[PDB]
Amino acid sequence: LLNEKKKFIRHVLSNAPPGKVFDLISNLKTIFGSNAIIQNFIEDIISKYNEDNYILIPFESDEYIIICKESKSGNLYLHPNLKILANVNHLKRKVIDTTPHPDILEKYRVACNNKLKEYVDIYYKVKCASSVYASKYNLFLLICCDRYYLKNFHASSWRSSWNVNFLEADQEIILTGTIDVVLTYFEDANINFKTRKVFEKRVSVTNDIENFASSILSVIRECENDVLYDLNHLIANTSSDLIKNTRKIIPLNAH
Amino acid sequence: DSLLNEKKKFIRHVLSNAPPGKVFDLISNLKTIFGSNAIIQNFIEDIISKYNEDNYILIPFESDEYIIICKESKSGNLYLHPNLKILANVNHLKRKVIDTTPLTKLDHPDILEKYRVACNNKLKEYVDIYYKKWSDHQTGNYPTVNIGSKHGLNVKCASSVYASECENKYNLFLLICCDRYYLKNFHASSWRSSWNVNFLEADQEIILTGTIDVVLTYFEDANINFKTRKVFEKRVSVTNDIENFASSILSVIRECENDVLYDLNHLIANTSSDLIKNTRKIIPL
Ligand SMILES: [Br-]
Ligand SMILES: [Br-]
Ligand SMILES: [Br-]
Ligand SMILES: [Br-]
Ligand SMILES: [Br-]
Ligand SMILES: [Br-]
Ligand SMILES: [Br-]
Ligand SMILES: [Br-]
Ligand SMILES: [Br-]
Ligand SMILES: [Br-]
Ligand SMILES: [Br-]
Ligand SMILES: [Br-]
Ligand SMILES: [Br-]
Ligand SMILES: [Br-]
Ligand SMILES: [Br-]
Ligand SMILES: [Br-]
Ligand SMILES: [Br-]
Ligand SMILES: [Br-]
Ligand SMILES: [Br-]
Ligand SMILES: [Br-]
Ligand SMILES: [Br-]
Ligand SMILES: [Br-]
Ligand SMILES: [Br-]
Ligand SMILES: [Br-]
Ligand SMILES: [Br-]
Repeated sequence: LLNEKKKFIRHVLSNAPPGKVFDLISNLKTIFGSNAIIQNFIEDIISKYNEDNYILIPFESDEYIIICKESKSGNLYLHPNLKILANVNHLKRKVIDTTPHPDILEKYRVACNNKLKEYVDIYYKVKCASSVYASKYNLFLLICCDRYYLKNFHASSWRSSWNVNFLEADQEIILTGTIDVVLTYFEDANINFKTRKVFEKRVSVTNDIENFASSILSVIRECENDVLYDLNHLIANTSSDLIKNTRKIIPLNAH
Repeated sequence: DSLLNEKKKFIRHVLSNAPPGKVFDLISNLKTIFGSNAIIQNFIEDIISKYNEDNYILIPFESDEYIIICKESKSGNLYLHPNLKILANVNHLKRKVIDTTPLTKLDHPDILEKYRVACNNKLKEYVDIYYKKWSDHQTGNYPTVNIGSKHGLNVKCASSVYASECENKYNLFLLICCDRYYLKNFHASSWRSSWNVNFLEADQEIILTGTIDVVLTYFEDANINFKTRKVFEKRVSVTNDIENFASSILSVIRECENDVLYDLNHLIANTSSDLIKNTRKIIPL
């Protein structure tokens, strides 16, 4: 019976629109606070969702932690610009503690980071994070942006994830990307959808560190204007079907 | 206790935010979890009855009749059907009639009832003349045969007029309802058109206030809750002739419903660039 309480908590999270998810969980623990069996079930479920979806967790003023597979370290999460691993609570979405590998990779990682921030800063400027992660050996660039119409009403989530792995170390590179976008209508929060665009582009670079970053950042800017074009024709298409189905509601014969 | 109030806050929040088409499923899941608790069974019943009243829900009555649930029909804990002269006891979770208490009929109706009867007849005629019938919900230029079981619409329509008397001032509430179903039981839309006039017999001018609510609730196989509303407030010239009074009110309703048709037929999709961030993806010209 206590087992049946678990399956429906999942269903509660399944279809709910994104802007509303935070609220419900907050109360779900308070609802089931004495049941440690479903409390551990909840801690498990939220960490996955939060990791699956690149949740932004704010730290101090003007920083963000990105919760995902790629930043996970043990059960903590890496912020590469600072040299810090963070312990977080997934339910509340806040940081609760902080405790701080080729030498050359780091400065390729950095240069991508700095031109990444410059790009987001001019054109994205609402929650907006950008970070570059480095790891048989590739670099990961990431822009996250959550827009709200007002207060807590979700307008969009933009997740743009880019990985490049090097055999040809200095002359030609492979850059793969995924842009995941979630949008909810202000007119109706039950009208919402997710779309995903994949890219696999080859880029020319030199032994120059920053041209390596600038060339990659030139590709992202263009791939992102591309997805955007697709999206604005998907919105208008949907909006237009909404109008068409709404006019079918009029019960009068149509003159 | 503290939890009882937090369980309520949660039940309220989920039923508040749920689109109409998920409410029933949502309630059922709430009962399995909290079903032994008669306080929250009753809390849920209260919340749903008010919800039902807020949405001019239709409950089928006998063959081909409907009770309409809303403030204006409320009588005690019952609901009036003004033409049959029946108070209906309803189950709000089940959306069914569970008892009826007939009113004693009057050999002679007083004058208010004569206004109500006249407004009732013109309201029904109006729907008859101007609302789509079966061949008009057809997806064709012309009325043809509907092909296959699944293909087609089920449409449920109801209208009613209610009368009350507040300190010798009269009041009439006129109401039209249509609900469209895809397949047979997927609720697609509601149309709710509601009209009040508060007036004296001697008045030659009345104020007719109205509200027209259009809600799309099925869209690309999802339950949604896309609402459009237009409110109206019209001065109408009338006389002591009761039937002409009904015709004048009905002429304004005819025009206001035409005005919404025009509005809906001139909505377009916004093609601004900031669409993702744009509060208005649907706009008029
Ligand atoms: Br939202
Ligand atoms: Br950042
Ligand atoms: Br954006
Ligand atoms: Br909404
Ligand atoms: Br209709
Ligand atoms: Br409450
Ligand atoms: Br309970
Ligand atoms: Br019955
Ligand atoms: Br009556
Ligand atoms: Br009636
Ligand atoms: Br029941
Ligand atoms: Br009866
Ligand atoms: Br009577
Ligand atoms: Br008449
Ligand atoms: Br009826
Ligand atoms: Br009718
Ligand atoms: Br549809
Ligand atoms: Br759905
Ligand atoms: Br309004
Ligand atoms: Br008006
Ligand atoms: Br108007
Ligand atoms: Br007169
Ligand atoms: Br008369
Ligand atoms: Br008019
Ligand atoms: Br028109």
